[PDB]
Amino acid sequence: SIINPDWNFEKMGIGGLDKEFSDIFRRAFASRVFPPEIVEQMGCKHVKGILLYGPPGCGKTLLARQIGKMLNAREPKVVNGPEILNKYVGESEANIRKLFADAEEEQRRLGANSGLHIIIFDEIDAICKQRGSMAGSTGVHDTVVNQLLSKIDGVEQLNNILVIGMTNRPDLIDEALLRPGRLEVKMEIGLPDEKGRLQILHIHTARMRGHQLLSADVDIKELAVETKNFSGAELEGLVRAAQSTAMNRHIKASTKVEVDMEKAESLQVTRGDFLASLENDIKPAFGTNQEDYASYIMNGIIKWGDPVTRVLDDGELLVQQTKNSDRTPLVSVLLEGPPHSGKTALAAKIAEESNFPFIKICSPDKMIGFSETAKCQAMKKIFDDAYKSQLSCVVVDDIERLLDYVPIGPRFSNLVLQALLVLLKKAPPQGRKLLIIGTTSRKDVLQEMEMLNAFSTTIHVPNIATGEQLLEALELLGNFKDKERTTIAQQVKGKKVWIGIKKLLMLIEMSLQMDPEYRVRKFLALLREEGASP
Amino acid sequence: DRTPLVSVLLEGPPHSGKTALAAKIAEESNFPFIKICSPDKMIGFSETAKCQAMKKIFDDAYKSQLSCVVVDDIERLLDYVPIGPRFSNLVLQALLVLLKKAPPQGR
Ligand SMILES: Nc1ncnc2c1ncn2[C@@H]1O[C@H](COP(=O)(O)OP(=O)(O)OP(=O)(O)O)[C@@H](O)[C@H]1O
Ligand SMILES: Nc1ncnc2c1ncn2[C@@H]1O[C@H](COP(=O)(O)OP(=O)(O)O)[C@@H](O)[C@H]1O
Ligand SMILES: [Mg+2]
Ligand SMILES: [Mg+2]
Repeated sequence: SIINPDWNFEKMGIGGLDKEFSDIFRRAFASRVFPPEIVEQMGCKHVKGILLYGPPGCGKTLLARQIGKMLNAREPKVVNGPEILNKYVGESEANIRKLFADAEEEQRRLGANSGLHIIIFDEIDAICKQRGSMAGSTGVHDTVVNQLLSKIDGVEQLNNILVIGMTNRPDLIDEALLRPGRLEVKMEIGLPDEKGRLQILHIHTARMRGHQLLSADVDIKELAVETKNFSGAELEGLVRAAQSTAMNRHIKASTKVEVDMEKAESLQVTRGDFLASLENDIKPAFGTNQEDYASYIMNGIIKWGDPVTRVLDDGELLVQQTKNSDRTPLVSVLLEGPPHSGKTALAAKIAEESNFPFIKICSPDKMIGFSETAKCQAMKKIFDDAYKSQLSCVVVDDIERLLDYVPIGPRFSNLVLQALLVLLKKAPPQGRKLLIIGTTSRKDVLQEMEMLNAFSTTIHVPNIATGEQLLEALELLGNFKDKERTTIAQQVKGKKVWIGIKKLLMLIEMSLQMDPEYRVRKFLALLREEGASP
Repeated sequence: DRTPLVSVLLEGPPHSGKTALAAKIAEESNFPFIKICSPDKMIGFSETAKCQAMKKIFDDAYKSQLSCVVVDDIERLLDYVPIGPRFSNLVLQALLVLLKKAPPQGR
């Protein structure tokens, strides 16, 4: 026998993955546990590989090494994908050839009695005549993946190998590498849920518990419910950062204060270090990024009147609809209005008030000088990342700039438009939700390009349209010392005021650059000059 | 016997439920080869990639004694946009040529 029928995978390594082990062992490797006599009598061949895909750094290689060890196999021969590639002619294939040598010789001298060799790959998608389909010129020869296939299953047969491959993008894997007789069993390693984030944390902090270095203050259930969508590597980094910060705190404190030796030896880390590191040190990749909001909502949100509440309530209703309904797992919306009316800030607030696990903002500020194909790739990557969580919220910052629209011509890029139009109507995998919020300042152009037929709703962000609203906004913004405000109220009673909030901030700040005498007249003149009406 | 190739086009207003009816008609035929070629899985491809993909999906249907292929959202395959107009000539030509090519004898 090679293992007891029920196997075992816990406390020695792998954390939150326990169903995965049973599934893989019941599906594929059932031919190496049955009694050998019946296996020989039946006359069946064993599987010759498996494939594992999923997020990056979620615990794939550990499972590979464990499965290799538990079969009573020789030491694994790891190798990395992009490393076997050379500019010389006919040298990217000698590298592939130079990995099956020992197995070949051992099968040569000893036939049908050898052991097993595991040849774990990594980033197996680098060598594939399929990445060239996507826009660009990268043919990767297409001879490399004809020298690997011809060795696994060719005119000469090997019966003492087991190839395990891992990849991050399952959609660029060549089709000729998944037929029966070759890599022929797929499997997914998803993100860890609550129980996994508990087990991994328990595993990674046993040593410090053994010597009682950890204080009794810290719990683990609290830290297993705050970390949402963390991957295991992130948890390990969190523990390490907590250790380091506690160490630095203790050294600094005991150095500054000549404490007695009792606490000097004691190196308790407490819980404050944990929360400090969690909130200041580690930044997840598949979770909320609480830092960039401060770069968009720069001056809070002021309630100058009625419309703000209406907009926020509509956003709440759409969020609620997408959260708790079936038969409709994809929802869209579009915010539009006159320029400088504050459309981005409201979108950011609506997204933030949802409390979703995964929030992302795709704006053109980070695509300066990009060619259009790069923009398409970036958008596709963001959406792909968003597809890997139970709930999500993706914002598109400015749709008129993504297309490079210019009134002369008109001119724009077709590729981005078509990619967006296709992506707005693609449902996620079964059982997962999504929500998309747009933004723009030219509704008519999008209406003309047949783009307003893909969105599902629309919201209007009105502008300051009366003197009373301007007066209330100024009062809440707290300027002009309430005495010049009486003259301002007298002057702005006309009610023919059409100005944006951001422009209002700019005008107030500009007018505040003179002495108390001419400030009011300067501000009134500036407002009157820019007083264009619909 | 004197007509080994047929075609049909479903048309109507938007949001009318055309793809569902096409799929339901296809699934109710009991043909041994049944494929679908939609633009939902070609995001970011250039024109030549689309041509090669369509040609590949069509080539297989000539290796089976029966088949039924479906082409979905012809408008999005050609990259149409009312401004201009603009579109991909090469894909249109490939489609116009593939719509009138009978399979090898018998099929
Ligand atoms: N009620 C409010 N609504 C929106 N923005 C507000 C409000 N109160 C204050 N602000 C401030 O107004 C600014 C919002 O301007 P924002 O960048 O959203 O303009 P915009 O109309 O999207 O710009 P552009 O059209 O040039 O892209 C931020 O400073 C925000 O703090
Ligand atoms: N389920 C898990 N339990 C404990 N540690 C894990 C788990 N998954 C990943 N890790 C940690 O992640 C690291 C290995 O990452 P790995 O899975 O090799 O990334 P990749 O999939 O990119 O190869 C190890 O240091 C290990 O401690
Ligand atoms: Mg804007
Ligand atoms: Mg359709």
